[PDB]
Amino acid sequence: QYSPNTQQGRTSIVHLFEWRWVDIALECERYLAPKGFGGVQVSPPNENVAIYNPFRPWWERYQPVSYKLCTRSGNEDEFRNMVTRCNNVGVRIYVDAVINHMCGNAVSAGTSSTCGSYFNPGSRDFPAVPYSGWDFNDGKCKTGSGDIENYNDATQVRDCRLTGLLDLALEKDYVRSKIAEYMNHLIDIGVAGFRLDASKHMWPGDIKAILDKLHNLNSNWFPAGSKPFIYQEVIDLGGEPIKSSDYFGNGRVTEFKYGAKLGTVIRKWNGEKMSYLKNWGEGWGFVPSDRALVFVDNHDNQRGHGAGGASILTFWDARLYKMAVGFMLAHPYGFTRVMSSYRWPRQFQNGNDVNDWVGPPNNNGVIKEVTINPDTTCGNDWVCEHRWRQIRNMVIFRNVVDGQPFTNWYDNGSNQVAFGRGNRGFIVFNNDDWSFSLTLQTGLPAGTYCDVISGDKINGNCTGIKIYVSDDGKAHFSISNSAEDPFIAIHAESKL
Ligand SMILES: O=C(/C=C/c1ccc(O)c(O)c1)N[C@@H](Cc1ccc(O)cc1)C(=O)NCCCOc1c(-c2ccc(O)c(O)c2)oc2cc(O)cc(O)c2c1=O
Ligand SMILES: *[C@@H]1O[C@H](CO)[C@@H](O)[C@H](O)[C@H]1NC(C)=O
Ligand SMILES: [Ca+2]
Ligand SMILES: [Cl-]
Repeated sequence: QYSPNTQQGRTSIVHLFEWRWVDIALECERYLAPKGFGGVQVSPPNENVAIYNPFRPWWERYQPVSYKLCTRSGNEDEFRNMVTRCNNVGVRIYVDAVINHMCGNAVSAGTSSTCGSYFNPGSRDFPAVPYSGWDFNDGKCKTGSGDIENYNDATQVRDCRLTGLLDLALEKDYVRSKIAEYMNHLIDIGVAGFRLDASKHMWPGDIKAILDKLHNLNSNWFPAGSKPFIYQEVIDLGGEPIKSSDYFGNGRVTEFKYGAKLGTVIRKWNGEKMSYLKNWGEGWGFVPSDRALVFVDNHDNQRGHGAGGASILTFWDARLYKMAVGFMLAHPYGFTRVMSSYRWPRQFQNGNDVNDWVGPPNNNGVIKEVTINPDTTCGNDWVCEHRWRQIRNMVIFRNVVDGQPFTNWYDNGSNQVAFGRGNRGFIVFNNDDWSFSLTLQTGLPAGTYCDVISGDKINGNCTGIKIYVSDDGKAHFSISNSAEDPFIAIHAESKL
């Protein structure tokens, strides 16, 4: 459950948040395969509540109505077509599995669902599964409200309703079996693994019992005996009894401390600075690298009041964001996920975004296609961070340097830092308010290297900055604090 099942030499996944299946299939073929991406995290592919007040928010997809593969992203045939096409070009699909709960307990009964299935939250009836009142934790939860009230009580966090979401009785074999039926449908279609949503709200042993029912990956594409990659969304910032280490026997865990601390460092909050990153990793209190799924932002916390609050860097902070993503992609800790977002009309009032609910770009609720512009950016309000040169080229950097040790660290005691990855790559950052002009030991063979942040190696030439490495491994780097991107990265495949 710990290995991503990507092709060898592909080292990241991208979250194509709220993309339609047909667009992901095209993206696999036209971009993700040639540019070296390992795979895609898809939005929940199972039927959810259609919420009209407010209008079709992104978070309606975290309120299941059934396990039918029928959503605003597409139907089952479209989902299978995407998985097949992506696997055929060596790009994997990871499903966001929403298995702790069904929908909010106060949602009105009827057929306001993405496939038109009937459901009745008040009577606990989800006949398209089917689930009934016997399948929820109403009787087990001990709180006065029936909801989670106190995170210092690890029992209620698991047995009670997360903000009113009907909480499935995951101890029951019937419920475990319905969830496994859904997940095995997906595995047998060709999915490579799963994000387990809301894992802090599930007992480690109930997750384990579900995972014990799962198939090995589809043997038309994967070697015999391949296990699905499992990454559990456990929000653990310290200071609560539940620790993400309780989940290590099941799979990897999301390390939310990663982006929270990287954001505070790059924003220079509370006296933090990039020179402190020399011991980045477990020395900062993080989970072991081989259990970490890391990221700068995710779909919830890029809206500013998730895990990390206001420290989280996002595409709205483009210059600092590219630097944070670049640091992450260069550094060996963890398995990396890149976010790919849509734009929305962010409107802060008293420090909070009143439009944080807005769903993906749409015409009357129908998600818009992803259009590709001639400069390789996207239209229709899709941000496509994964197509930004500075991010895509760092996804490639991470592939090129895979397995190489962290070495040749330099810092100026402030915010000018650099490090290498064995003899295969080197990266230099200037986050101080002055210039960074210095000769550094790079660990690389002598030659001329293209900076892949300011440009590309194309037709045996560099389109941006060129770096000259001497016989001693040293090279001169100059980065003004006014540069478009105040970091430079070079690697073995950017050498002329
Ligand atoms: O803001 C949201 C949704 C956020 C959200 C959705 C999926 C996630 O994986 C996630 O991490 C956050 N939802 C809105 C509106 C809402 C939706 C449903 C509901 O029952 C109540 C309200 C909201 O304001 N939610 C309250 C704050 C966010 O509280 C939620 C968390 C959450 C946040 C921080 C934590 O430390 C934690 O343990 C859980 O996880 C969810 C998981 C879900 O599967 C579905 C949810 O509705 C939620 C969810 O509401
Ligand atoms: C590189 O650029 C130079 C100058 O534009 C050009 O003469 C040369 O043909 C290009 N390609 C190679 C492989 O040198
Ligand atoms: Ca639960
Ligand atoms: Cl996540």
